[PDB]
Amino acid sequence: PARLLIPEPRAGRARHAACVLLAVCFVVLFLAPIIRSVCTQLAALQLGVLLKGCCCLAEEIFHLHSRHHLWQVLCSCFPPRWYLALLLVGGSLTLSCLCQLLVLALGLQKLSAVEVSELTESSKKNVAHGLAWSYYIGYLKVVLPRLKECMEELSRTHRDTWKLHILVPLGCDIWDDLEKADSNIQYLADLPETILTRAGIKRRVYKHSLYVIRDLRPCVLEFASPLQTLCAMSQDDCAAFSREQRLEQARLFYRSLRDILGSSKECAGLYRLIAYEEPHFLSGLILWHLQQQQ
Amino acid sequence: PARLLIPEPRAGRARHAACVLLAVCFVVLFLAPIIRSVCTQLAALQLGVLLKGCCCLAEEIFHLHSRHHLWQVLCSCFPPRWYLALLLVGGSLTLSCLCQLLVLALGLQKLSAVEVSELTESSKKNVAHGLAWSYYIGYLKVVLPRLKECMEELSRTHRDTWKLHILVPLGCDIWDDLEKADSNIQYLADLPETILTRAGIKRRVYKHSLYVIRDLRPCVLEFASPLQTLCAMSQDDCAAFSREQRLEQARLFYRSLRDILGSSKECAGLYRLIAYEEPHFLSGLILWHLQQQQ
Ligand SMILES: Nc1nc(=O)c2ncn([C@@H]3O[C@@H]4COP(=O)(O)O[C@H]5[C@@H](O)[C@H](n6cnc7c(N)ncnc76)O[C@@H]5COP(=O)(O)O[C@@H]3[C@@H]4O)c2[nH]1
Repeated sequence: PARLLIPEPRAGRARHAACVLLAVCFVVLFLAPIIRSVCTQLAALQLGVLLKGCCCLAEEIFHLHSRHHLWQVLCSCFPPRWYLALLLVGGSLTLSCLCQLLVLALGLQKLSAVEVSELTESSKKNVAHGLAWSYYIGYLKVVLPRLKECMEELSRTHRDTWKLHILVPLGCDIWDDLEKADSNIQYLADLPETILTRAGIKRRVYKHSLYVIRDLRPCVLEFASPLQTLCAMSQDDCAAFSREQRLEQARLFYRSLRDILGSSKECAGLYRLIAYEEPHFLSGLILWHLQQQQ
Repeated sequence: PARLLIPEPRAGRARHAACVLLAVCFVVLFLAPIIRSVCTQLAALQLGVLLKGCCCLAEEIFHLHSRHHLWQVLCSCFPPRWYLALLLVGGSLTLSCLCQLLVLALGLQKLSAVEVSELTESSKKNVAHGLAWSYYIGYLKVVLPRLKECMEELSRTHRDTWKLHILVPLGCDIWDDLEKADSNIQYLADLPETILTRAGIKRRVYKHSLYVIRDLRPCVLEFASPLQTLCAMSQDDCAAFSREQRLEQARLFYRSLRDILGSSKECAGLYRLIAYEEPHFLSGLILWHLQQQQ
C-alpha cells in the first residue's frame, strides 16, 4: 500500500512557543519603572482595534435590514471584549490614531497562507466538511442499513466481505467505467434497488453494482462521487480553486469522512474506506484490502 | 409575493470611510518634524507581524512533509511583502517586542463577526458555494438538456411552461410529500427516466414528477434537495451551526445558485428559481410564478 500522508489537525503549539519566548525575553529584561511605559504602547494597539470597529460601522449600515434587522449591528461590529480597550485608553495621541488609520487605509493587515488555512480547516464551514456531511446524510445514512438484505436477496440467486468499499482517489483520475480501470475488474450484476420518496421527488431510486475480481472474490464497490465535483471546480475555473488546493481539499474530505464514520452509530462495519494516491495496480490494492479483513 | 431580502455582496466602502477620516485627521493635524516619529511607531507594528511569522514557524515545522513537503514552508509562513517590515526596522526596542509578544500570547487579535463573515463569503470556499456547485454540476448540468424530449414523450400520451421550477424554501420546512403541502397540489405521473453510468455506478437513474395544480395548469416541480442537508447540519448538532446562520447560509445558497445559473450557457430558460420565506399559500405562489411568464 502507498504511504498515506493526510494532515493532522492543528495541535496549537505556537502559543506555547510564544509563551516561552516571552518568558525568556522577560528573563533577559531582568539581568517596575517601565511597566507604565508598557501601557503607553499597549492601549496604542487597543485604540486601533476600536478604530477597525468604527470603520466596520461603515459598510454594515448599508446592511441593516438585509442582514441584521441597531444594537444587533454594533453587537456584531467589534470584538466582544470591547471594554478592555477603553479601560486601557483611560489610563494615561493623534500620532497613534493617524498611524493606525494609515495602516488600515493601505491594508497591510493581510493574513498569510497558514493563518487562513488554520481559520478554514478550524471552523466546520469549509467546502470539504459540508460536502462530506452531504455525502453522509444523503447517501450513506440511507442506503447502508438496507445493504445486507439486498446482499441476501442476491445470495439466493463470504459473509465477512459483505461491505461497501468506497474508492476515494486522492487525486484527479475518476472513471465512470471501472472495467476500463483494469482488465481484472469485471462487472457481474447489480443489487436490488431502493425506492424512497425524497425531497418532493416520488420514487427516487438508489442502485448499486457487484464486481467480481479474480486471479477469485466478489465485492461491492463504488467511487466517492462528489470528488468529481471538485474535479470540475477548478478545471472549468469558474471557482477560485487550484490543483494543490484540490489535493489539499481531497485529503481534507477523506479526513472528515473518516471522522464522521468514526463516530457513526448506524454504519456498523458496512463501510470500508479505501483511499490512495497515484504512485495493474488498483485491483492489487482492492485485493489487499479484501484479504486484509480475512 | 413575499419581500425577498437576500444580502448583496460587499461593496467595500469601509476603506473609503477610513481614507476620508485619514484626510480629515491630517487636515486637523495641519491647522515635517513629526514624520520620523511616525516611523518610531510604524515599524513598531511591522516588527510584531514578523513575530507572528516567527511563531508560525513553530507548528508548521511539525507539518513539513505531511502538508508542504523548507522554502515552501517559509514561503507560506508570513505575509508575502516581508521586505517592507525589515526595511522599516532598519530605519531607526525590547519594550516593543515584549508588548507584541504579550499581545500574541493572550490572543487579543480575535476577529469579529463581520470580519469573519466577509472573509467567509468573500472567498469561494464556504459551505453554500461548494454545495451549490455540487447541485449545479451533478444534477442540473445533466438533467436539464434532456427535459424537453421527456416532456414531448409525455405529450404524446402549453410550451411556455415546460420548465423546472425549483422550490427553494429559505427556512426550515422541507417536505417529502408535496400532496401534504396543500390540497391543491396533486400528483399525476412521472417523466421518463434518465439512465447514466456515473462514478462507477452502472445505470444510475434520474427521475422527475408532474404536478397538476388547478382552481387548471400543469407544471414540473421539485425541491432544492441539499437544503435538507443543512436541515440536519444543526439539528443533529454534530456541526458548529446555528439557525440564524442556517437562514444566512440558505440565503447565500440561493444567491450563489442564482449567480451560477445567471452565467450558465446550457440551461437556457428551462429553470425557474422560486424562493420564499414562511410569512393555502404555496399553491398561490406557484400559480403566481406560473401566470407571470404568460
Ligand atoms: N431530486 C433528485 N433526484 C435524484 O435522483 C438525484 N441524484 C442526485 N441528486 C442531487 O444532485 C446532486 C448530485 O449528487 P452528487 O453526486 O453531487 O452527490 C450525491 C451523490 O454523491 C449521492 N447520491 C445520491 N443519489 C445517488 C445515486 N442514485 N447514485 C449514486 N450516488 C448518489 O448523494 C450525494 C448527495 O445527494 P443529494 O444531496 O440528496 O442531492 C443530489 C446532489 O445534491 C438528485 N436529486
